[PDB]
Amino acid sequence: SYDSSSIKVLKGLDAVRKRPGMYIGDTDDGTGLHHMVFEVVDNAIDEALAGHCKEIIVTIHADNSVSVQDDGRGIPTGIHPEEGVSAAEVIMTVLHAGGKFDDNSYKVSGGLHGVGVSVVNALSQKLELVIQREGKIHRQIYEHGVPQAPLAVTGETEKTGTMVRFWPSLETFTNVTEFEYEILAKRLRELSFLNSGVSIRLRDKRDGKEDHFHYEGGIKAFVEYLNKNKTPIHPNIFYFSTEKDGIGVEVALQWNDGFQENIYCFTNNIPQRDGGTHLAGFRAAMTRTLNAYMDKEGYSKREGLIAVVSVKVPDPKFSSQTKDKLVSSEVKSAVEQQMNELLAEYLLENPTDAKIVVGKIIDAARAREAARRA
Amino acid sequence: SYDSSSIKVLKGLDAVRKRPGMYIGDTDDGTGLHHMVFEVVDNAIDEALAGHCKEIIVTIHADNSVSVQDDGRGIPTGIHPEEGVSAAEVIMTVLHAGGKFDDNSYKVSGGLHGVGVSVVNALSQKLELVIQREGKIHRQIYEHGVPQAPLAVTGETEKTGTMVRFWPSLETFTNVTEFEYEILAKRLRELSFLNSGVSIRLRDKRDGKEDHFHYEGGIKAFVEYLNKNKTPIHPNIFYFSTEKDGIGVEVALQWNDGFQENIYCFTNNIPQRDGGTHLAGFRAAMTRTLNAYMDKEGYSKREGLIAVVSVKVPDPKFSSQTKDKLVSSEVKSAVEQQMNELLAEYLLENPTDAKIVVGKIIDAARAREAARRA
Ligand SMILES: Nc1ncnc2c1ncn2[C@@H]1O[C@H](COP(=O)(O)OP(=O)(O)O)[C@@H](O)[C@H]1O
Ligand SMILES: Nc1ncnc2c1ncn2[C@@H]1O[C@H](COP(=O)(O)OP(=O)(O)O)[C@@H](O)[C@H]1O
Ligand code: BEF
Ligand code: BEF
Ligand SMILES: [Mg+2]
Ligand SMILES: [Mg+2]
Repeated sequence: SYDSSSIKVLKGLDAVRKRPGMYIGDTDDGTGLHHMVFEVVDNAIDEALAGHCKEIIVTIHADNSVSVQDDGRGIPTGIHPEEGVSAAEVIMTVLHAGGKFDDNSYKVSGGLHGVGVSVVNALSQKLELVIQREGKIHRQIYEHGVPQAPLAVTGETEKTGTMVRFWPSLETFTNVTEFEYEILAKRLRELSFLNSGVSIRLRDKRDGKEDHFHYEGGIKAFVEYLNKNKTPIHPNIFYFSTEKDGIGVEVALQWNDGFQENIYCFTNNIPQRDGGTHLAGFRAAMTRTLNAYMDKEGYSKREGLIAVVSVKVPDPKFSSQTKDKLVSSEVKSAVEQQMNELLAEYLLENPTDAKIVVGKIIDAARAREAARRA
Repeated sequence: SYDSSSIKVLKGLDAVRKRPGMYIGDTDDGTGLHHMVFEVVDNAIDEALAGHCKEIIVTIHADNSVSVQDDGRGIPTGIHPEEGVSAAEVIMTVLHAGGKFDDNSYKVSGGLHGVGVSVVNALSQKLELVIQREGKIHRQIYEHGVPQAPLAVTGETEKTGTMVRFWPSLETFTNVTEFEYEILAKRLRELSFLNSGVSIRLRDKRDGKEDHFHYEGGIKAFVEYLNKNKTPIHPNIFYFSTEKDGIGVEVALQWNDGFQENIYCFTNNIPQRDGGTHLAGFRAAMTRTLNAYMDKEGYSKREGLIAVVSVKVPDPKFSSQTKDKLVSSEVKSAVEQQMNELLAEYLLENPTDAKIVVGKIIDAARAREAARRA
């Protein structure tokens, strides 16, 4: 009734179809459905991080599919030894297969699990792959993760690029089956701030609607754009970009007169909705740097803050498969030391801003303490 | 400089060692280190869910290892066809391999990915496996996930059981390398409330300290125990257990005079720190049932609530690999319909409690509205 016959092994992409939650996320509320695009976008953005991709075009087609065109190096096409098929297919049909397991192809990348586009192939009733590399145009087609034919040359070109178009399987995603412009747009807008000098085009063929994102101001202008609708209470955005002890740290921030706290963290451009070591360094330096400034300015002894903290780390570790929280320990200490040094400078060189920020922080403690009215 | 040679495939458990974050979680803060135990405990608890395990003993050894003994059916020992080795080894060395992919061995289980104890084997410098099944005692030993010898009979017994002891690899976990009594204890305490009639023993061989958890009152008494230190403002805990349309729903709750909101959700006994469809049904029924009761009692038109919502579902879907959030859509609607029917009854049959709970909820809106003092 329960023995060795009871124990089944899932091969290839079957485990992804069997358990999409593990790999793509919520298959019902639209978040996994949109994450199918992002997985593909992130692989492009990774070509960009490495200096090989300056244009990305994401297209929402009229048949419910979505495509992502990059002018990167193109997924490798030659025969994989060991696996005995094109390298391109190995990456589409094998889990834990890729070139971000070391640092030889992307010094730094979002990807690291060797799975993402594998997942997309598996949860897609159809996938189309068009590779421009080594002078040749190569192409292949899959259905529910199955190659209907080996990868084949179908022309000649000088261009370099990868194009992936997928039609999600409805045998997996439910309720939210249609792609939403604004969800894709918000993430690509943010990508353009994180990737200066890369053109990111968003096309919707359902209604002719279009976007071209290519802001220049980097995460500085990201901050401005986030304070676009609240009122910044001080004119000088704190900003820096450093790269020390193998870690890239880049921070921008600026306070408005509202009451929210919005600190957007990123590791190799992937968002951490739940923070992690980089957030924690950010807060420890904020609090230490601030309190010294008060002590010095003779004061005795969060709200309105918008900030972007973006780090570049060679081999990050997350807490989970969603990359929602960064754990690489050495990153707390890197953001800490850097903020402490430069925020401290910032306050000296901008004493007018300083006093205003601290004046807001004081004002808020005064408000709550004026509910000693019991 | 970047071609087919650039694309590496990780085989067996190497991908777990390479990316533990994906599979075990934070390797630095102790949470993944403790999750190594829980993975093993959950597999035992699963034997219990199926009616085959009435005792679990978890032992913290003096050499930094931990063991988990169950009187379940024992992991299968016979040769696996296809894989050509004992079924036991397949489960220890293969990803996406197990018997919770269908419903033939566990109608309902925490496990579903076919990975957990595989992960533990991989992140353990040593593992020991002792299986009591089919009259024979079987045993095997691994090192960094590698079987030092096939699985072997080493005695005869009538007993049935599985014993796993592991010594975490320090080449993976950092900072927090030592097991903490209280973390294991808190989860096993809770397990005993969720699993009535199962004895769960916790042993620490570092200091002779011991616990035996075997509460009888089920999730009802779980609630009492959570209100043990705050003041319950009403004597009758709302409770029910139903199983309808293939879904088990069990809820207990009770309000105290504090201001926190603590609603503990579970699916096949796994915690959802971030809620999901079961939480959402719980809140929608709470609010609908409450508002009808006010309307009826002539009132015009969260805080202090402690509740446990535990569901039993055959094939759950989570949003992520951590099982932190449940997405199985049909579960919103099941908890909704059941709460609505029975909470409504509860308020009728206990009008004294009713008025008190609603009186607290009114009191809180009165307090905040008395900060119209601007
Ligand atoms: N647009 C692209 N251009 C070049 N290489 C790509 C592209 N997309 C995917 N790849 C290759 O495929 C590999 C595996 O892809 P994926 O499964 O998404 O996982 P990962 O990015 O986790 O390694 C990548 O590491 C990269 O080497
Ligand atoms: N204590 C146990 N008793 C009986 N069977 C077990 C035990 N632990 C593990 N197993 C078997 O091993 C399988 C795979 O284990 P695991 O890798 O933890 O994944 P899962 O529980 O996700 O299937 C289980 O599904 C179950 O069939
Ligand atoms: F994109 Be990989 F799976 F990190
Ligand atoms: F325990 Be299994 F990996 F869900
Ligand atoms: Mg990727
Ligand atoms: Mg398991």
